[PDB]
Amino acid sequence: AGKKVLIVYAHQEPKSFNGSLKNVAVDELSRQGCTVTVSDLYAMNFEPRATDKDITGTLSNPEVFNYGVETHEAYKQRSLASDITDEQKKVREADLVIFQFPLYWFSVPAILKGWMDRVLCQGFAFDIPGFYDSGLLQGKLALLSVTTGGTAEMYTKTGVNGDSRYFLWPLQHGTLHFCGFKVLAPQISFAPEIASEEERKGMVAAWSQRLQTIWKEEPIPCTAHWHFGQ
Amino acid sequence: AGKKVLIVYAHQEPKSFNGSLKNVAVDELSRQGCTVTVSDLYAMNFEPRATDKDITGTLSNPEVFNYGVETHEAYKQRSLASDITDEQKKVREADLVIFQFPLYWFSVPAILKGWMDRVLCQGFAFDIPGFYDSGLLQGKLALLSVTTGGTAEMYTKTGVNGDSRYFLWPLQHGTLHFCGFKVLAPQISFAPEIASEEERKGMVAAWSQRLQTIWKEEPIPCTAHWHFGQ
Ligand SMILES: Cc1cc2nc3c(=O)[nH]c(=O)nc-3n(C[C@H](O)[C@H](O)[C@H](O)COP(=O)(O)OP(=O)(O)OC[C@H]3O[C@@H](n4cnc5c(N)ncnc54)[C@H](O)[C@@H]3O)c2cc1C
Ligand SMILES: Cc1cc2nc3c(=O)[nH]c(=O)nc-3n(C[C@H](O)[C@H](O)[C@H](O)COP(=O)(O)OP(=O)(O)OC[C@H]3O[C@@H](n4cnc5c(N)ncnc54)[C@H](O)[C@@H]3O)c2cc1C
Ligand SMILES: CN(C)c1ccc2cc3ccc(N(C)C)cc3[nH+]c2c1
Ligand SMILES: CN(C)c1ccc2cc3ccc(N(C)C)cc3[nH+]c2c1
Ligand SMILES: [Zn+2]
Ligand SMILES: [Zn+2]
Ligand SMILES: [Zn+2]
Repeated sequence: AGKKVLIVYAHQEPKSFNGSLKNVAVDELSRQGCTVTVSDLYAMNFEPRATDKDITGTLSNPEVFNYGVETHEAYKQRSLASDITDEQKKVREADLVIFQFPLYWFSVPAILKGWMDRVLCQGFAFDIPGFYDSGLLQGKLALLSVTTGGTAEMYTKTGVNGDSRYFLWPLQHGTLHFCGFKVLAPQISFAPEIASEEERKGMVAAWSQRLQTIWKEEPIPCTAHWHFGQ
Repeated sequence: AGKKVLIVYAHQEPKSFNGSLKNVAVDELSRQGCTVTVSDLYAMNFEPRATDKDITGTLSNPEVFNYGVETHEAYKQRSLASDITDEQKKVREADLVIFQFPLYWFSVPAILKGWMDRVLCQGFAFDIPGFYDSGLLQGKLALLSVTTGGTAEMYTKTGVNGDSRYFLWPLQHGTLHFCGFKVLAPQISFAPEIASEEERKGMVAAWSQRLQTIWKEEPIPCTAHWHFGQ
């Protein structure tokens, strides 16, 4: 029961609520004896754009650039940019990948979207065929730890934003499940800006507490029914 | 007449199918006498990361960086970076905003997500609170023109990918509707890489043909029911 964790962290400010959730994750998983690695995207100035700079080798078709085709071939040839293969090594070795981020437009901040776009390339994360339950990262776990501006009540079916699970679909299903991850239940820390100091400390403590038993959890059924109901 | 269009375009390759869709849109809207502007994000090397470089001069709190607050104040104090305010001017002047992009992980490519994150800032596109039917860009139209790897069949409710409408929710509702756009029906060009020339030119012509009467269209009811309901 020796475990490796990658935290992909997307916040600009170390003193932020996200930074605290990231740090208690590092603290608690470290205390357990886990191997822990953090990719601090903003601190890394992580490149989010999918461009032809991501391939350094002879292009398969230099007249008409197809990012998917060229990165697939570059992965197989090992001519991807090294910032991509650095992240792939971290994912390959991880048993659990935690994404820590504030919700930006019902999704991840663009710098984290770029990580998904560039790191989870064909050949590495998935193949055609070889996706969803046949994805190449099968046997791994993923978990979204998300913070919001909106309260829990705003993110219910009858709330203004609709149920929180609705916006998880592209991330949990379209991305992580597609690559073969099993998905642990999301951690959603609602509206820390609006919360009291007590409620904030409580949300941080609840995450730390959950982490104590994270390795005993079962994943969600990452299906349309789970996300949207009947 | 007298209508103004902004096309926010996110593809690396001018010869691409996305490129062709953008070009027929320019051609047809120009033919109609519309005012047309294109933001070619990759050609612009558009910055996707939400950072403290987005505010010029002195920060509202140089000790603890809060992107939302700093950009809200910067917008009010006319102290945003020029790449952002250049885009805001285009959006302000536009009656219709078309987004042309390939589907990346059930969402927009990160460079376009960064446009959404950085351009549609608090004070300009929405305020806390000032939003959904009351967002700050009310009166404007928006339209997603999306290309996919997956075939139309794969994007059915019981299909592996689920209904294409499921992944539109964060884009049409959580972003565009929230900023006050009325949302025209999406243009989805399914699986051009797999399609024949016949089908590919048909899809380009469907788009060109649709643009002929775009100004007559009713917007969708951008509701949970439209996206998820039967
Ligand atoms: C472009 C953009 C798009 C957005 N889109 C959405 C959206 O679609 N939906 C939505 O709901 N929201 C949205 N938001 C709002 C955003 O999700 C929230 O502002 C964000 O989740 C807040 O998290 P944070 O870490 O930045 O909070 P912070 O501002 O850092 O934290 C709140 C307070 O917690 C304090 N704190 C930090 N650590 C601790 C600790 N250990 N104990 C106690 N207090 C602590 C901090 O000092 C701070 O005062 C958007 C914001 C932006 C900029
Ligand atoms: C990181 C990443 C994530 C992705 N995630 C998803 C996902 O979640 N879901 C999904 O379904 N797909 C996904 N895809 C696949 C992606 O959406 C498709 O590859 C893309 O939409 C194809 O569009 P294109 O413009 O790039 O096609 P192209 O390869 O440029 O075009 C297809 C063909 O059309 C030809 N063509 C160009 N102009 C014309 C014209 N005028 N008439 C006729 N033919 C023409 C081109 O020469 C080309 O041969 C992903 C891809 C990547 C790289
Ligand atoms: C300080 N607080 C409470 C904030 C600050 C910024 C915010 C930005 C948002 C952007 C989109 C959105 N939706 C699409 C729901 C909700 C947002 N809520 C916010 C709440
Ligand atoms: C999340 N989902 C459904 C995805 C994710 C990535 C994808 C990448 C692709 C690359 C080429 C291709 N073709 C050439 C057909 C089809 C692809 N379909 C994808 C579907
Ligand atoms: Zn799933
Ligand atoms: Zn304001
Ligand atoms: Zn809506």
